[PDB]
Amino acid sequence: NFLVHSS
Amino acid sequence: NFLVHSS
Repeated sequence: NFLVHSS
Repeated sequence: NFLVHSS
């Protein structure tokens, strides 16, 4: 499993 | 901002 968030 | 989670 992989999660990325960028803002 | 930056967030990563791998499992």
